[PDB]
Formats: sequence, structure tokens, C-alpha cells
Amino acid sequence: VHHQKLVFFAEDVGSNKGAIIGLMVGGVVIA
Amino acid sequence: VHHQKLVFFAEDVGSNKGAIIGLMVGGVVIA
Amino acid sequence: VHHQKLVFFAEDVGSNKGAIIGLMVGGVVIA
Amino acid sequence: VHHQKLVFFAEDVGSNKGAIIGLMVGGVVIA
Amino acid sequence: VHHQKLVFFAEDVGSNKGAIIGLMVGGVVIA
Amino acid sequence: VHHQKLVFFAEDVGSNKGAIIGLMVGGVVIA
Amino acid sequence: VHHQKLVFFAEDVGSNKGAIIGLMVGGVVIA
Amino acid sequence: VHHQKLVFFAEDVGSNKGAIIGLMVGGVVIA
Amino acid sequence: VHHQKLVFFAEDVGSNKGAIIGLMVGGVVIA
Amino acid sequence: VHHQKLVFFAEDVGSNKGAIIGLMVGGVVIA
Repeated sequence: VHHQKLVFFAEDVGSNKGAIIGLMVGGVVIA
Repeated sequence: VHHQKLVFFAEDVGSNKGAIIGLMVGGVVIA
Repeated sequence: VHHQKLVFFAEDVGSNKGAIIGLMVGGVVIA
Repeated sequence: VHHQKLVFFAEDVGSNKGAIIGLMVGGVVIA
Repeated sequence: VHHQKLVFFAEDVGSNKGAIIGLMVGGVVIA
Repeated sequence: VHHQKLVFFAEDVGSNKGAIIGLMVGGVVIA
Repeated sequence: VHHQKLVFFAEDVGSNKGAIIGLMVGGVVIA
Repeated sequence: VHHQKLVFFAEDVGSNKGAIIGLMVGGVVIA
Repeated sequence: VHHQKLVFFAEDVGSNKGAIIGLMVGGVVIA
Repeated sequence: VHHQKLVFFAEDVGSNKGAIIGLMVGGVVIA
């Protein structure tokens, strides 16, 4: 098991009004 | 097992009002 | 198990009005 | 188990009006 | 178990009006 | 001319991630 | 000309991550 | 011309992470 | 011209992390 | 021209981490 750079943003991000999750194990994501 | 760069954004992202998940194991995603 | 750089932001981020989570184990994320 | 740099911000961040969590074990995140 | 640098800010941060948590065990985060 | 209650929400609204406009005169709405 | 109660919310509103405008004259709305 | 109560919130509002504008004359709204 | 109560909040407001403007003449609103 | 009570809060407000402006003439609002 070798996790690396799961979510990558190479350039600029304006705003985040939702959810940014690299690794979610089960659970509930509501957006 | 070798995970790398699962979600990639090479250029700029305006806004995120939803869900960005690199790796989701089971669970519920509602958008 | 080897976790590294799960959420990566290479350039500038304007604002965060949501949720940025590197690793979420179960649970509930509401955005 | 070896956690390192779970949430990474390479450049400047303007503001944080939400939640930035490196590692969340269960629980509830509301944004 | 070896936790290190869970939330990383390489450059300057303008303001924090939300929550920055390196490691949250259960509990509730409201933002 | 008698405008009244152009957009009505009788019960609870969960979230607004788009645009709610009562009266728009020309212009551009992007969602 | 008689404008009144252009946008009405009778019950509770959870969150507003977009734009709520009662009366917009021209212009650009981006959401 | 008689403007009154352009945006109305009868019950409680949880949070405002966007823009609430009663009357906007031209201009740009970005959310 | 008779402006009155352009933005109305009848009940309690939890938090304001955006912009609440009663009357905006031109200009730019970014949220 | 008769401006009165442009932004109204009838009940208690928890916190203000954004911008509350009664009347803005041009200019830039960033939140």
C-alpha cells in the first residue's frame, strides 16, 4: 500500500465551497 | 498496490461547490 | 501503509468556505 | 503506519472560512 | 504510528476565520 | 405595476449554491 | 412602481453559498 | 418608486458564505 | 425614491462569512 | 432620496466574519 498525491491541483484554485477529500474510508459525503 | 495522482487538475479551477474525492472506499456520496 | 501528500495544492488558493480533509475515516462530511 | 504531509499548500492561501483537517477519525464535519 | 506534518502551509496565509486542525479524533467540527 | 412575493419559499431551504433572484432586468445569469 | 417582498423565505435557511439578490438591474451574476 | 423588504428572511438563517444583496444596480456578483 | 428595509432578517442569524449589502450601486462583489 | 433601515436584523446575530454594508457606492467587496 503506497498512497501519494491522491488529489492534485497544479494551478490556482479560486474558492472551495464544497468538499475536497484525499481519501475517504466509508462514511457519508453530502454536498 | 500503488496509488498516485488519482484526481489531477493541470490548470486553474474556478470553484468547488460539490465533492472532489481522490479515493472513496464504499460509503455514500450525495451531490 | 504509507500515506503522503494526500491533498496537494501546487499554486495559490483564494478562499476555503468548505471542507478540506486529507484523510477521513468514516464519519459524516456536510458541505 | 506512516502519515506525512496529508494536506499540502505549496503556495499562499488567501483566507480560510471553512475547515482544514489533516486527519479526521470518525466524527462530523459541517461546513 | 508516526504522525508528522499533517497540515502543511509552505507559503504565507492571509487569515484564518475557520478551523485548522491537524488531527481530530471523533468530535464535531462546525464551520 | 405592483410586484409582490416574486420568489416564495414556504418551508425550510437546505442550502443555496446557485442564484436566487427575485427580479432580474436584462443582464446575464450563469449557474 | 411598487416593489415589496421580492424574495421571501418563510422558514429557516440552512446556508447560503451562492447569491441571493432581491432586485438586479442589468449586470452579471455568476454562481 | 417605492422599494420595501426586497429580501425577506422570516425565520432563522444558519450561515451566509455567499452574497445577500437587497438591490444591485449593474455591477458584477461572483459567488 | 423611498428605500426602506431592503434586507430584512426577522429571526436570528448564526454567522456571516460572506457579504450582506443593502444597496450596492455598481461595483464588484466577490464571495 | 430617502434611505432608511437598509440592512435590518430583528433578532440576535451570532458572529460576523464577513462584511455587512448598508450602502456601498461602487468599489470592491471581497469576502
